[PDB]
Amino acid sequence: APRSVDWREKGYVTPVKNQGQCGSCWAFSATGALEGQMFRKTGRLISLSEQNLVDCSGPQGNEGCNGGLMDYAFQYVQDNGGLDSEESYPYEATEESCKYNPKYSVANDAGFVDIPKQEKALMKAVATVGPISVAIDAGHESFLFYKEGIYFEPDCSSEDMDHGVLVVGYGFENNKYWLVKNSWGEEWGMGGYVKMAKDRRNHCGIASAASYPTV
Ligand SMILES: *C(=N)C1(NC(=O)[C@@H]2C[C@@H](S(=O)(=O)c3ccccc3Cl)CN2C(=O)C2(c3ccc(Cl)cc3)CC2)CC1
Repeated sequence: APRSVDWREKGYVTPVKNQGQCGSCWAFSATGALEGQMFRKTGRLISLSEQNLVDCSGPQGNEGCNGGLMDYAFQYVQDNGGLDSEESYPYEATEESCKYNPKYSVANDAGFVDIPKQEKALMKAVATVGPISVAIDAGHESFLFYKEGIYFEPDCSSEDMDHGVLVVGYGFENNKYWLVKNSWGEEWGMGGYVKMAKDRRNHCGIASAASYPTV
């Protein structure tokens, strides 16, 4: 694989979004991966609706603003036959009744792929597929306060994760990093991005539950 990748320079990635006061990280991670795969398939980047996922993917196992899984969101898109654009179905930061309208569906998938639990496997996926949804342990104030540089937290878990984000690339100086898009707005971190420690024993569990949709 290449020494470095940045899918933003290829047109795969929308600007940084803000989930606000709603536990919807999973939905932003999912739309980020689906934005990237839709662009791979069609050559058109269209911002996708997280609210659609929050309101409507309960049947697949998601819990709205209380949390959920990117894989459940990918399954919903399959089961549902589509997903509405961000423009058609704007973000409210609160759970509401489902208002999906197929007329405004701009994305679809035929399931998802769970990458095996190796950073080598995740690197190959990022290099070949596009942006990848990942689970990480973000339950440390060092993550909340992150501003710049390569993020390394001594107390991070490789096994227990609590935040879904999106890997959009990786790069180098040891001190290799994953280039991660977060959903906390552009004021957090490096314009809303964070560089996470790469090839340091699966730091923060970033290769523990990586996935993307089948498109
Ligand atoms: C987002 N604002 C919050 N975090 C979550 O919803 C996270 C997202 C995923 S995860 O990426 O942590 C993960 C963890 C383990 C295995 C796979 C994945 Cl994708 C799940 N989140 C959770 O907080 C948990 C969860 C799991 C399943 C459901 Cl339906 C709800 C919640 C607790 C694991 C809300 C802060």
